[PDB]
Parts: sequence; C-alpha cells; structure tokens
Amino acid sequence: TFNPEVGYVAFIGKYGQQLNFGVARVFFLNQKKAKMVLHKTAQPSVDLTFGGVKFTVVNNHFPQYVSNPVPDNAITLHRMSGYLARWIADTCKASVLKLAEASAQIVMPLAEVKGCTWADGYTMYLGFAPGAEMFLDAFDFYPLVIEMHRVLKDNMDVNFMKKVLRQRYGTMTAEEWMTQKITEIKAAFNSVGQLAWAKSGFSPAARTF
Amino acid sequence: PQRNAATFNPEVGYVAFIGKYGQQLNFGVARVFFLNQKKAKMVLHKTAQPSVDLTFGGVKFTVVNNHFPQYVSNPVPDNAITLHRMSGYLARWIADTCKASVLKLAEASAQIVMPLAEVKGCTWADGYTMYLGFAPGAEMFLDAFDFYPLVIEMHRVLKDNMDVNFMKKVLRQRYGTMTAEEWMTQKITEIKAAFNSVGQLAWAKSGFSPAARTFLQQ
Amino acid sequence: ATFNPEVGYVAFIGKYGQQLNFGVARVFFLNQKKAKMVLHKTAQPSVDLTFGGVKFTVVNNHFPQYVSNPVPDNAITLHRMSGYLARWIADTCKASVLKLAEASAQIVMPLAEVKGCTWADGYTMYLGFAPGAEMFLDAFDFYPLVIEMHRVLKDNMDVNFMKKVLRQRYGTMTAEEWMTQKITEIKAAFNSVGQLAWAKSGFSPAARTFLQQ
Repeated sequence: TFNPEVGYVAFIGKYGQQLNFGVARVFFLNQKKAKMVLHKTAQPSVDLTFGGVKFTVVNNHFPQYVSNPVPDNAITLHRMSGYLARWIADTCKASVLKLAEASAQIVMPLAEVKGCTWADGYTMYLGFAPGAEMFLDAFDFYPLVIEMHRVLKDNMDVNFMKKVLRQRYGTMTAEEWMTQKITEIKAAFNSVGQLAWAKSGFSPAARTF
Repeated sequence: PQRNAATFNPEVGYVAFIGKYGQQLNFGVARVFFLNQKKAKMVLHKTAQPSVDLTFGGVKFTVVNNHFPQYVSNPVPDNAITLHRMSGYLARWIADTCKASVLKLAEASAQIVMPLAEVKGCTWADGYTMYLGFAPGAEMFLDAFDFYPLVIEMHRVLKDNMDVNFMKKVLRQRYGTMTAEEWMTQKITEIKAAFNSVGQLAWAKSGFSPAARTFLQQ
Repeated sequence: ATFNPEVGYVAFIGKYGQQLNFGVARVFFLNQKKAKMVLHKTAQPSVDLTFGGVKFTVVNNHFPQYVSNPVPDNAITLHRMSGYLARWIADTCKASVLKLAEASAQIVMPLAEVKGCTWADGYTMYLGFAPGAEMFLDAFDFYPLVIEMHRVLKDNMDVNFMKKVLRQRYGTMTAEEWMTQKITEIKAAFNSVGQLAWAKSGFSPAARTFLQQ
C-alpha cells in the first residue's frame, strides 16, 4: 500500500522547512554510523539529530526489528536517504547556483568509492545514495543500473536487487523492462561503465607483486 | 515576520497530516471537531501554552496556539497544524472521500454537520462541494471545493458586513500552481461564471418553520 | 574535404583561447545570424570581426560569389567559429560544476530558447542547438544530430540539410555512429528532446481567449 511518491511529499511536509545542504552533508557522511547506533540501540523508535535536525526514525536495524511491519509514512533510515537524495536533486534541477553550492559541501561516499564525483552529473552522483531507487524517474534509472554493475564487476547478491526491480516507474507502466523502453535504461548502463571503479595504486614494488 | 507565505504550500502539509492522523480518522471525529471548533478556539485563547494538544472524539492532536493574544502575530512552522488548517485539512479529507466512491458520502450525511454552513440553511442536498466549502480554512484548497471558499468570503463581504481585510488571505492562493488567479483566466473560470449559488442560497438563518405569529418579517 | 574538425578547434584555441571568456562568448551568440549580413555585404575574402574585445578574422563565404571558393582548414568560418565556441563553453563547464552556473547567466542561445530547451534540460542539449555543434557530437552527446532530425520530423525541413550532419565520425569506425551502442546513445538523445515540447516561447502568460494558444 506504501506510496513512495507520497512519503517524500509527506517527508518534505514535516522536515522540509529545516533542510539545507549542511545537514545533508552530515547525514550522508554519517549514515553508516547511524546504521550502527540503530543496530545497537533497542528502541523501535529513535530520535536522530543530523546537524540541528532532528529526525524521528523507525529502528529496523536492531536484530529483532529486521522484519517488522513498517508503517507507510514512517521515515526509516533508508527511506530518509532516498528523500534526502530526491531533495538535493530538486534543488539542482531548479536553480543552477544551488547545484554548484551543493557540489562544494555534500559528498556521496558510495559514489567516491567506485569513483563517480559530481563531474559526471548529479543524477548519477546522487544516485549512489541508498533509497534513490524509490525515485527511478527522478534519477534517470541510475539506481537500477548502479546495482546491476555491482552485480557484474563486483558480485553482490542477485537477491539484493529484487527490491529495486519492483520500484515502478511513472504512471501506467509497472517499470519491468519493455514497459518503459529499455533504451533509456540501456543508456544509463553504458554511462556508468564509462567511470569504472578500482582502488590502487600508482607505484610498482620491485620487491614483488 | 511579515509577508507573505514563504512556505507553504498546504497540499504537502495536508498529505503529511494524513500521515500523522489519517490511520485513525473517521467521520465521527469530524462531527465532534467541526462542532467543537468554536469552543476549542476559546480554550486555546484561555490556556498559556504555545502549542497544545486536544482530543476530539478520540484523537489526539497537537495543535498550534493562534488565538491566545500573545501568540497571534508569532510565526508558525509548516508541519505545525493550526486549528484553522486543521479545519481546512479535515474539510478536504471529507471532500476527497466523497469524491472517491459515493458510499462514504452517506456516512458524512448522517454524521458530519457544518455550523457555519447551517446558519445559511445549506445541507448535503447542495452537493458536498458547496457545503464543505463553508468550513474555515477551506480556501487553502480552492479546487477541492470548486472556488466556493473564495466566493463565500466574497459573498458575505457584500451581502453582509465584512472587510476586504479577509480577502488578502483568500487571494495569494494558488489554483494548482496558477499564474493569473486574481479573477483572471479564460471563460471567467468558475469563480462567478459557474456558482451563482451563494447568490441563490438565501440569507436564511430563519431558525424555525412558521412560526407565522406576531412578528414583522419574516 | 581534408580537415578533421578536432584539428581546427585546437588551432582556434591557440589564437584566441588565451583571451576567450564567457563574456566574449555572449556577444557572438547574440550577433550570430546578424553577422551573416556584415560578410555578405562587404566584398572582402576575410574580415576582422569584433565580439566584445576579441577580435577574430572571419573568412568569407557568405558572399554570393564566394560559394565557388573552397575553404582552407586552418581558416575559420562563422559556422566553424560558432561550433568551436559551442565546444569551448561545454568543454569548460565539463570541468568543475562551479563554472557551469557562470554560463547559465552570461550566455544565451537563440536557437534552443525558441524550440523550448533552456539550460534546465542540460547544457549538452542547450549548447547543442548551435551551428557547427555537429562537428562535435562526441562532446554534445549526439544532440546536434538529434535536433536536426527533429526539425525535419515533426515540423518540416529538407532532409538534404541532414546530409551534412550524417558525415561526422563519432571517433573512428567510424562515420557511424549508426549502431554500436546501441545504436549510439541516439534515441535516448532523440526522444529526450521529444520530452520537451515544441511550445514556441516569447509572450507573457497570458489567457486567450478569442483565438490562438
């Protein structure tokens, strides 16, 4: 029953008078920390504060909430990232002076590793954020394509997808594949393959390797 | 703080509000609230709190104080449900259950009553659109009530003794993110070129069927 | 012809690149189709035009008797200059993001604004309405090829103008850019300018009313 489009509206409905790039900068850099604090805390509801705000979040990380019923319009830690991702997008779709401001401060660590940068477009860059799948239309299919590569280059579980495979797109179309022309999904794929990702590296050891 | 809206808008605040209370809302809480509002306004005027919480037929709301004389001019957050918004929000929720599938119209008919609409003898016969539009804050969603909230506050300023002061609020308002709202579209859209219904609906407020006794008129 | 459009550009950057700024790129992209008269009227094979400081020497084929002239390669026509400047701008905002917003204000494209593009829809699209942008589809993600294909589809044009566009080599192997992958980002670049409506701009909303949009 959960409507991923309505939740964001409901999200901006509450906090989206306090949101600025500064709090978006702290959240993404400390999400995993929040995932861990939520993993060890034992309150099904937990108030988290990222740079002033302020959020009340459902704890599904505590080993005994991993499979709870999650109320639709209840902002989880993943859902929040999606909404913080979809929000930045909007401020970059609209006044370009904001995007160049967004570039300076915010850092998507899941994009930095893998080697993305803002240099390749915010749809791709902000697309590495978990939860951006809830908005495949806003992010040009980059979440569906980003996790596909990880399945290929890396070998992430085909199962950990299936969650996105279901997202949906636009109105009538149940996303799937041909439903919405694969060409626009194919392009995004070809786009990410251009960046590759690899650690390193720069010097060769004559001692061995 | 000063002009004008900043943010805004109310569609988002509404769909967030149904997030908070939508689970346990019934035509029964509306029946109580829409009646109790008058008195609720008074208690908020009496109590010294900046933002209280009241229960009406069960729920359960944390509301913002806007009638207490010290807090009238103060700023209000967006998610902060002001009773006048609460009146505008709920009024939409009934309008959207009605305009969904009929059945559910029937329950709002037997239960919910609009006291500001019944002092003009309205009833559901006049199409839920018109009746519900009488509710305070109904101007926040002009389309969800077919321009009626704009007309009524444009009707009792003329056919009654009100000021154009209570029209600055009514305007500044969007008709689905609309440039040129004033009156101003093509075909004199709805405004007056569709209603003539607050005109056809009489002064009424008679109070009792004849009644024809020793009294002038009527 | 003899010239690879990449060689002419890098040569063009050597002469004027040292002085090229968004400000000087504005003046050309306003005096674009109105410089066609200056060259047509003056009977000189090469005129030293001025676009806010610089300072380029445009080679003339706008003259009706200079159609018989074959253009050299290190030479620069108005079509070439436009295209080159169109690349430099995109080129310069490919690096940094912080330098992209600079373009948003200081520059404006006459061709893209009419058909209803705007910067919002991407600088690759927008700058890709410029004449000579086809010379660099690899940089404009096939947008110059697409627009040309659109203004001949819904609208109507001669498919003979399309001839000059279908010659540029995306890079090698080669002139196409005809299939590869797949076939060539096209379609994506095609129906994306499909998503932005033809809705001719201008006006100020607006009712009408008596007749027309």
